[PDB]
Amino acid sequence: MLDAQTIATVKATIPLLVETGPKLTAHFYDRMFTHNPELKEIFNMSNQRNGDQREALFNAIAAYASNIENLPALLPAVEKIAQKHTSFQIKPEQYNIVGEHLLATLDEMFSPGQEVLDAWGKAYGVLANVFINREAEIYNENASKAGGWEGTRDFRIVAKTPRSALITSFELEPVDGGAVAEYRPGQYLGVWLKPEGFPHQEIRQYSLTRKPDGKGYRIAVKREEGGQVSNWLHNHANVGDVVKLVAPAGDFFMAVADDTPVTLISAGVGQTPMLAMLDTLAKAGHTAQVNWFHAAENGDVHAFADEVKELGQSLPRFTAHTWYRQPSEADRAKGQFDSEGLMDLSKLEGAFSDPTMQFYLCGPVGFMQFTAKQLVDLGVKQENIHYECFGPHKVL
Amino acid sequence: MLDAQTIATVKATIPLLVETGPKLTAHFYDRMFTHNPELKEIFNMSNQRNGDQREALFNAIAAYASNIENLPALLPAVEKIAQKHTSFQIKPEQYNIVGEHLLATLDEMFSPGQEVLDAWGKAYGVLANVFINREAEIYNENASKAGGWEGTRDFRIVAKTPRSALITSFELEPVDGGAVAEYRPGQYLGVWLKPEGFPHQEIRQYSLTRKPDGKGYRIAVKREEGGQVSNWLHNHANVGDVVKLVAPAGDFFMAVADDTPVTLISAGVGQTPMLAMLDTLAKAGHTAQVNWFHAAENGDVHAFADEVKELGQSLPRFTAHTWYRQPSEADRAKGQFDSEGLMDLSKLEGAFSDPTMQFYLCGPVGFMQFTAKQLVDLGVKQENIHYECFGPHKVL
Amino acid sequence: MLDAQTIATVKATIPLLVETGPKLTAHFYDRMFTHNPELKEIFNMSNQRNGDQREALFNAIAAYASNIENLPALLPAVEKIAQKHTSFQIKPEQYNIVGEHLLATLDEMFSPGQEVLDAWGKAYGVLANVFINREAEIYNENASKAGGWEGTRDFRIVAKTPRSALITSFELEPVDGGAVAEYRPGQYLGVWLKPEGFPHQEIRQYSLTRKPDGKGYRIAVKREEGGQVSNWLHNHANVGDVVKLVAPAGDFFMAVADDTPVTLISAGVGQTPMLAMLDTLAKAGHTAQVNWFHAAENGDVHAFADEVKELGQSLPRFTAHTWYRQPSEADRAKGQFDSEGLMDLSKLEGAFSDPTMQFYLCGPVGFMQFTAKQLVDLGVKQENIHYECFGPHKVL
Amino acid sequence: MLDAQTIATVKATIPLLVETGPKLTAHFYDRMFTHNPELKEIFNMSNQRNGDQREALFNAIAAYASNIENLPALLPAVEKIAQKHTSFQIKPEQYNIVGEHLLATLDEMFSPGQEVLDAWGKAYGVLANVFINREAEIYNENASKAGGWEGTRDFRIVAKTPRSALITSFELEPVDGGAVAEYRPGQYLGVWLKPEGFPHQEIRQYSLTRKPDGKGYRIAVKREEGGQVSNWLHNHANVGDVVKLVAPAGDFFMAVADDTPVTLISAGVGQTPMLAMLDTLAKAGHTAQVNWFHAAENGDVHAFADEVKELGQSLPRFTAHTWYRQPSEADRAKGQFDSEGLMDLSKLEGAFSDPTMQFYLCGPVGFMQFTAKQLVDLGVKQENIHYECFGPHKVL
Ligand SMILES: Cc1cc2nc3c(=O)[nH]c(=O)nc-3n(C[C@H](O)[C@H](O)[C@H](O)COP(=O)(O)OP(=O)(O)OC[C@H]3O[C@@H](n4cnc5c(N)ncnc54)[C@H](O)[C@@H]3O)c2cc1C
Ligand SMILES: Cc1cc2nc3c(=O)[nH]c(=O)nc-3n(C[C@H](O)[C@H](O)[C@H](O)COP(=O)(O)OP(=O)(O)OC[C@H]3O[C@@H](n4cnc5c(N)ncnc54)[C@H](O)[C@@H]3O)c2cc1C
Ligand SMILES: Cc1cc2nc3c(=O)[nH]c(=O)nc-3n(C[C@H](O)[C@H](O)[C@H](O)COP(=O)(O)OP(=O)(O)OC[C@H]3O[C@@H](n4cnc5c(N)ncnc54)[C@H](O)[C@@H]3O)c2cc1C
Ligand SMILES: Cc1cc2nc3c(=O)[nH]c(=O)nc-3n(C[C@H](O)[C@H](O)[C@H](O)COP(=O)(O)OP(=O)(O)OC[C@H]3O[C@@H](n4cnc5c(N)ncnc54)[C@H](O)[C@@H]3O)c2cc1C
Ligand code: HEM
Ligand code: HEM
Ligand code: HEM
Ligand code: HEM
Ligand SMILES: [Cl-]
Ligand SMILES: [Cl-]
Ligand SMILES: [Cl-]
Ligand SMILES: [Cl-]
Ligand code: NA
Ligand code: NA
Ligand code: NA
Ligand code: NA
Ligand code: NA
Ligand code: NA
Ligand code: NA
Ligand code: NA
Repeated sequence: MLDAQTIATVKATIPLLVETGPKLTAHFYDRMFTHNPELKEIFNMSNQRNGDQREALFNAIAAYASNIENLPALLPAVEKIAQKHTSFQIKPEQYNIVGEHLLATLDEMFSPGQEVLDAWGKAYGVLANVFINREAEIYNENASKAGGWEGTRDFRIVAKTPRSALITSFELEPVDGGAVAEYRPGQYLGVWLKPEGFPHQEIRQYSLTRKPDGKGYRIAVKREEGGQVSNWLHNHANVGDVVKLVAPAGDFFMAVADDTPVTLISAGVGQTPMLAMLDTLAKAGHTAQVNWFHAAENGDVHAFADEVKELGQSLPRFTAHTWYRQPSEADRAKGQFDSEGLMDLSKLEGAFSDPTMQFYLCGPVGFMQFTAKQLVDLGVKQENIHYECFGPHKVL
Repeated sequence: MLDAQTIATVKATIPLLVETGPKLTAHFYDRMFTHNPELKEIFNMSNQRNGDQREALFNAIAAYASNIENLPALLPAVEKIAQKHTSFQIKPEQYNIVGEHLLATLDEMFSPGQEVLDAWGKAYGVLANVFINREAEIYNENASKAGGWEGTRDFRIVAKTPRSALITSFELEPVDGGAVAEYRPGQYLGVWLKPEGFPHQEIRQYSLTRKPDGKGYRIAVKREEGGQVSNWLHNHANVGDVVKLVAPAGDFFMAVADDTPVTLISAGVGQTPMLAMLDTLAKAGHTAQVNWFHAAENGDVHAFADEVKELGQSLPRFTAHTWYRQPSEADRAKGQFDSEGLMDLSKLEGAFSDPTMQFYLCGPVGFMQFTAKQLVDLGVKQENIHYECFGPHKVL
Repeated sequence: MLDAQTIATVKATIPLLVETGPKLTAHFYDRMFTHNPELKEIFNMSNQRNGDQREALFNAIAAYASNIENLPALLPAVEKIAQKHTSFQIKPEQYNIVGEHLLATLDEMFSPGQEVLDAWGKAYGVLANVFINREAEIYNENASKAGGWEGTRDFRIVAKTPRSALITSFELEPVDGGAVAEYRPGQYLGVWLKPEGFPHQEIRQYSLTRKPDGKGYRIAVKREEGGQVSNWLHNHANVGDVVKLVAPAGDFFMAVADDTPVTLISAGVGQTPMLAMLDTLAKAGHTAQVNWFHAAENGDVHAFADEVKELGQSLPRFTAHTWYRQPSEADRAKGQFDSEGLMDLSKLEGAFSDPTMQFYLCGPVGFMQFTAKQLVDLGVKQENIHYECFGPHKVL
Repeated sequence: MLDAQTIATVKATIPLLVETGPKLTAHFYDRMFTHNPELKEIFNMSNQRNGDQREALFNAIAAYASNIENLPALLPAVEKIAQKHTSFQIKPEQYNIVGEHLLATLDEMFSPGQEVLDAWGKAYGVLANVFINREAEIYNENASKAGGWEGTRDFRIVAKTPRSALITSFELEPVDGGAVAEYRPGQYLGVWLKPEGFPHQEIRQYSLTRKPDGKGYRIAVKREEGGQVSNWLHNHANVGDVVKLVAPAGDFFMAVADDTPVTLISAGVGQTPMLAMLDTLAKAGHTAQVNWFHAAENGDVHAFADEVKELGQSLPRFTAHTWYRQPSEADRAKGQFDSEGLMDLSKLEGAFSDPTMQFYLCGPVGFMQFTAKQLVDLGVKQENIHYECFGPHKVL
């Protein structure tokens, strides 16, 4: 329960915080990992990372803690982060650790006196309690469902299938032979790994690709050049190996009625949540129009085109359109794509004059901003457009 | 995004608001129902009501709106109310209505000038947006699940079974013949009714009594003397009739692992969420100890004793104890109960020395406060005790 | 020439700016590209981008403009950005455009009144003049050198060589047959492209890979999956095609004497500036120790190993060590690498006990922070470590 | 990172500083040279000096340090001084020395109390860091270039040529037989000398007179009556002697395209940077008009007229005009000059109606202000006029 002065003391120190931007963050993470190295088992330590997740975390604490009074407007961003933390199994003790390093860094870098450090300790504390409370609800929801569980659960890789030159799907089934939790199409799983070559345990989020069946899950991974986890899954993981999973979480999912037209836009592996959504619509006999717009680099790298076809065939009103950005000669001779180049919806055969249509988007940031702006230029309201990033959360 | 002055203007008017307590509330509801009578189809209009739900709603708006800065601490209460609103299908337009009547009442009763009314309009608005945002997430979650739906759905009563002289269970199956949403044991359904004798549509919350099966639901209702909906369900509703349901919601549910000992305490019809919890544990082969402590007035009114027996028999470590507060002569000659009188856990054979045991409670307020205080007097931590009221939310 | 009040007016609006973080930025870029679409020919419009460059630009303007009094400490960051702008040919007119959109966005989003907007206009103006002045000096330096030029110059691709499965080098020679500017090993070129499939003109920075020779340049590009410019250069560009270049710029370069031991650390294509540095040392007969530590994923993707060998052979004191993170069976049978796994300098044969040794680093952010922290853990002072990012600038 | 009070404390002491003008400066230099005599090896100690360089240095520290907030506007003057310091090899330790003597003088002269001295120490420090940072970049740039070096390098005088009765050129080649750095026409060299008759080491700046060739440099010195270094170079220095040089620096240079008309104005030895510019244009085949306007006292003292002729002959559009201020009888009989008297451009045959023409000027201050004002009176914009002083920097 903060008061005006504490709140003004924190906001008064914000201008001092933004001009030290990167230095500050580095000092904070260098102090964290030195005294609390065990956190290296939760943060990404791959030499291939770019440092965005770290930067976003710290900036959010600074921006959220200083405007804790206006928390109301921050709740949608808090929900998105809380869902993600749940996959990384963030706990209340870790908030204490991050709090000690934040205040110690502020002191070490500025020596602001006790009043300032106390204020920041109170504002951070309130913010940390907001996340701890919501994350406790989600952990509880996940363990209460049928087939749900607390923490990490062991799952055997029961099938490894190459769906293209870059994507391979992995079927997973609990080692305990029991039921697995249900989820909302568009959500993801937390995959914890630490084969013997890993110097640290790595955790990655992979979307669920089909309708829930209470038996197992199916994820599809793209092999990223130099990527630690995707290359291990593609070159070393084998059917028979066991990995640990954290229940399904995520604030991006499809919620429509039977008469709600839906459009699923995606580029490359960003089609994984869309597959779960398409499978769900097909198995439900969705009666309204369903569109599947996808862009792949070429036919070599394009995955799941056969599954998408059989699923749309089962729907009453379904339309699919694929764009190959750089079709090979063989691709042109097979004609397995509709248009070449970027996804130009504006040139499709017929627009979506249905105000009730809902659009889901998932690809790289430039792709989603280019494709979401085409939609509003066509008249689509922003509240009907939904999207998800496979990296830190962005906005357009 | 409020500022210090607006916030101080609202808090400065709070002392003026608490001394007008009941008058104020009456003027607000009298103005609401006069200009917006359609809300009579959502609020309880039964002549048997006591007016607590109205009183709590208004007091919460006054207390929450004036301490909107400290919203963080209010989130657990906001979640409980948001889950309940979801059954009543509260919408954003209705928040506008409640806001117009709140400010109009303040003006009509005090003529505070525009500054005060503007402040209250801004604080209320922020509070209304918090509920609208969380309730929009829940509506989305409910429509995204398999078998889930938006709004109201028609369900046929496929079975009416008398389980005691006061309780009758009703099995319900979608009229559309499709799958129904899953839920977390301990949650409830929103039952919308308006047979031809009702002057208004009434909405009641009934707990789900068994493990989810994706096909239908089973609720158990106690006939309350003079109660509008329970007497219609007991004396007029018939197998074949159709009622409307709103997806399962609720913040009170069981979330345990397989090795988490659980204790289910209940009095009378308060055993309904416990049945869903016991059925869930039994079907999961729960290995840790499971206790079923129940209190009924007598054998005539005691329901589900046979089901509870067969379910516990299927568990490895199960212990049941029943207390009849006023056993009849016939009850004593049948010996279908363990102890007579109030639920005195302190005299049971063996306490719960397991610090990891979780306790769920559900009965009238006096029963739950008497039984929860026995547990902490025995050493049980408060965070291991969970409970739910079948009326406005209370605290002990 | 600002005064205390203007400066305090801008800093007082900073807390309002950080809590609108992403929204604000989006509104600013959406307004820019709508009214000044021609800027799409300068910013990256690839659908493969992640939006970091945009985010960093806007955040820097907010953080720099509000602490313009402390510009002194910002000059090293200003130099790094000014060098980069020079490749994109940023001009004073464009600063006017960015200024109009910044103030219009502030007004549109907050309606702060004229005083606030005037303050921000004055602080931004001072900041824009700092960049315009330094960038004018650099443009002048580039056009004054021998073989130097203003703007863009046409260069023919005279040689296309595949150096590995992912990297291909391109030799470039002026179409005018004249001399080309010299540069400082570690610097880069600005490559402007717009073949016929591009919807917009794209500009990318590629490091110079050899010692300057006043005749032409040689860049080495890694094919990024889905990357617009690298895939065009690898799959469509041909010897004979003409691209436009902007003189060499960059604040990251090697500056050592003949007796200064040097260590060149790099991962993958990050070895491009190191090649220019190694070629320079070899042609100068560097007498002090020169180390070449490189990490590649495997032998298929490892490029320039033969060139590095012949160059080190020409040096008196040279030591090379290569780490393959995921050696293939064929790689192990050829033995063309020293160690497998991550670059663990701590396990090399002998440390760098030379306090005068200078270290240059270039790879992904995680790689450079992991490798730079190993060096200071070994005792290397931070001022002896130098590095460069192929994406926005980071810090560890 | 200064604050309002420190900044106001320094500005409040400025009126006290300007009324002590010369006394103050003398006390500061007398205290410097007493405690830090080694600085006599860097400052000019010739008995022929007039004391302007000292006066300007001290006044700049007072004026810059007190308006450190408005540093932005001072950057062009900071660059000019930083380039010059680089020839004198100024270092960070020396800034500490100048700082100790500045504050000690303030105390000794006024006894202002600690608050004032602390403020001045903080403002000076910020200013000293600005110069140290830029000078570190320049030292790095100079050592990174090909043929570049750190510090001082030995160069043998390989040729001594008398070009007139007052000017003699000296060719210099590294004693190490290696390549020498390139430079921008108009820049200068730092020549360190201390033959055996010198009581102190003297450092002078001499412009480079030809296009860079990576082999050696050629400077042309005017014998100043009583001048220490110019008389040693003219009367005692011999081919074979070795002097020390500091890499080329300077902010005054020519930066034009091939179609940029250029005008080179100069009086006497001020033609040295112009020769480097003319040689550069001639070797590049400059296609636009090139003018060479020069004024010498007479034919005896006029140097390089033959070189300028052969160079202009090699250009397509070249026009030369020479003015002898006091032609001798022999000069008039030879007709080796165009007009007699001062350089009156206004009476030339045809003006420069080309708005894109760039003008470079170099002679004494009166000559440059007289000649630059003629140009703007003719319509030439000020930003197209460039000039350099062979003494402290002035302005007209
Ligand atoms: C909610 C969510 C859902 C996801 N669902 C899936 C899914 O269904 N399938 C799937 O394959 N992945 C999915 N991802 C992404 C995935 O979790 C990881 O990024 C991935 O597995 C990285 O693995 P790693 O082991 O290769 O590499 P790391 O070592 O972390 O490497 C990351 C790699 O990405 C590369 N990269 C390419 N473009 C970018 C870019 N724009 N920014 C940053 N790095 C870039 C790097 O070069 C590097 O190889 C999801 C991510 C999120 C946040
Ligand atoms: C989360 C939740 C879950 C519930 N689950 C169930 C369930 O599984 N089964 C079930 O039978 N009911 C359950 N209820 C209660 C139920 O929703 C209603 O109170 C009930 O159906 C009232 O119905 P009505 O039609 O009889 O009467 P109304 O006309 O609203 O009458 C309410 C009646 O309750 C009587 N009453 C008795 N004690 C009290 C008291 N202490 N305070 C107020 N009124 C009292 C009144 O005398 C009156 O007859 C739940 C309520 C909540 C909030
Ligand atoms: C100073 C400087 C010097 C450079 N020198 C070279 C050089 O010598 N050689 C060279 O090959 N490149 C160099 N680069 C990088 C290069 O300029 C570009 O990033 C590149 O050409 C991108 O080209 P594009 O056409 O493929 O793709 P865009 O469409 O812009 O695609 C960028 C791509 O990078 C991928 N990516 C992988 N990892 C990441 C990550 N961590 N963050 C963001 N995107 C990621 C994306 O998946 C995507 O394919 C340099 C960059 C800088 C700033
Ligand atoms: C950027 C720059 C570039 C230069 N390039 C050249 C060049 O290419 N060629 C060249 O010959 N010199 C050049 N000079 C000038 C030169 O560096 C020195 O002033 C010179 O060598 C002085 O040398 P010194 O040994 O004679 O005398 P000092 O003992 O320092 O004597 C200076 C002398 O100048 C005389 N003098 C004449 N007019 C003035 C005046 N108006 N103000 C002050 N003293 C005056 C004095 O009478 C005295 O003899 C340059 C100076 C600068 C700052
Ligand atoms: C109140 C404080 C916190 C806030 C405001 C916060 C905010 C964030 C944000 C903004 C992100 C990026 C979200 C995105 O991907 O969309 C993030 C990621 C993450 N957070 Fe939190 N966070 C906080 C506390 C914590 C704590 C205590 C830990 C525990 C050690 C933690 C660990 C993580 C991890 C591991 C990631 C993923 C980054 C990775 O992949 O390397 N966070 N957080
Ligand atoms: C921001 C404002 C609101 C707050 C703080 C609020 C608070 C509450 C509270 C405290 C309760 C009792 C919860 C309990 O049973 O545990 C409640 C019940 C209820 N609320 Fe809300 N409420 C708000 C707005 C609304 C709106 C706009 C409507 C729509 C007309 C509404 C309709 C109801 C109904 C119907 C009930 C059940 C009462 C009954 O059964 O008669 N509420 N609310
Ligand atoms: C005073 C204002 C400005 C500041 C503080 C600023 C700052 C920055 C920063 C921090 C970056 C990232 C640097 C990194 O890669 O290390 C950047 C990139 C860039 N800036 Fe500036 N900038 C400013 C004005 C401008 C203007 C007027 C334009 C012209 C339209 C511009 C165009 C760019 C471009 C094109 C990039 C590269 C991003 C890309 O690749 O898409 N900047 N700037
Ligand atoms: C932050 C402080 C400084 C400022 C503002 C400054 C300013 C100046 C100025 C205005 C000039 C004349 C430039 C002209 O010829 O156009 C100059 C010359 C010079 N400065 Fe600096 N200076 C500073 C610190 C230093 C230091 C620490 C030294 C080292 C002992 C130094 C040594 C010199 C020398 C040797 C000259 C040439 C004078 C001569 O030929 O005798 N300066 N400086
Ligand atoms: Cl990261
Ligand atoms: Cl009521
Ligand atoms: Cl970007
Ligand atoms: Cl002097
Ligand atoms: Na890790
Ligand atoms: Na694909
Ligand atoms: Na009603
Ligand atoms: Na009962
Ligand atoms: Na572009
Ligand atoms: Na490589
Ligand atoms: Na001297
Ligand atoms: Na002359």
